Amino acid sequence: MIVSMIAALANNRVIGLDNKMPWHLPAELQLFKRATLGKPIVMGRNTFESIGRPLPGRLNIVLSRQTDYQPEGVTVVATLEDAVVAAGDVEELMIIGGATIYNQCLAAADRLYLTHIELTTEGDTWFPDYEQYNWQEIEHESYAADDKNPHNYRFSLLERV
Ligand SMILES: NC(=O)C1=CN([C@@H]2O[C@H](COP(=O)(O)OP(=O)(O)OC[C@H]3O[C@@H](n4cnc5c(N)ncnc54)[C@H](OP(=O)(O)O)[C@@H]3O)[C@@H](O)[C@H]2O)C=CC1
Ligand SMILES: CN(Cc1cnc2nc(N)nc(N)c2n1)c1ccc(C(=O)N[C@@H](CCC(=O)O)C(=O)O)cc1
Repeated sequence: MIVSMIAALANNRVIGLDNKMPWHLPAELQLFKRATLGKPIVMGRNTFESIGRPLPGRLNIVLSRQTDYQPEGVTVVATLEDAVVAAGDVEELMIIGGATIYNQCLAAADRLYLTHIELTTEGDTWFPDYEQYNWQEIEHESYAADDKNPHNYRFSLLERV
């Protein structure tokens, strides 16, 4: 099983503000969907609340230590190890956030699916400093701003070296 993390970063690795993402960029969610459909997705409790529903076409695994926390349509696990057990023998597990989960799983990640957005915005959550490790890019895509998406963004799939 490949352990992958997927995130969208504005400048200075900002990923979140006030439990939402501080930009309007609907097409980027389509990128997220293409990259995660058919795979188990593992997330922290705040990220689940931010999404607001189980996502279709994916096994939704949510981390919480709250013993009575049990949203419909997701599997709640109390440890990372248990998340990995729920994911089963699949090709690739996708960690979809948020900061605390990214922090705990970075050292173990085989791939990062990063979208970089050309935007300086204030944050209260940041992606980890992945650049402390070595990576090679194995896929990439560029997306210039258009009438529905006001910022340039690009995709980079990194593999740990
Ligand atoms: N730009 C992007 O790509 C993304 C941005 N985001 C943003 O990230 C932010 C959310 O990140 P953050 O606040 O760090 O929260 P998370 O989504 O990482 O949720 C953290 C919660 O998960 C639970 N938890 C964490 N680690 C463990 C563990 N090892 N075992 C069991 N439970 C655990 C705890 O919940 P409990 O207290 O219930 O135990 C904890 O408070 C939001 O602003 C969101 O919009 C999120 C995803 C993608
Ligand atoms: C807040 N959030 C988390 C989120 C958003 N963008 C990301 N973007 C990247 N690149 N990586 C992430 N981990 C990521 N996570 C959300 C919110 C909504 C939907 C959502 O409704 N997505 C639909 C597609 C969009 C839609 O249905 O309107 C899907 O099927 O994946 C997903 C993630």
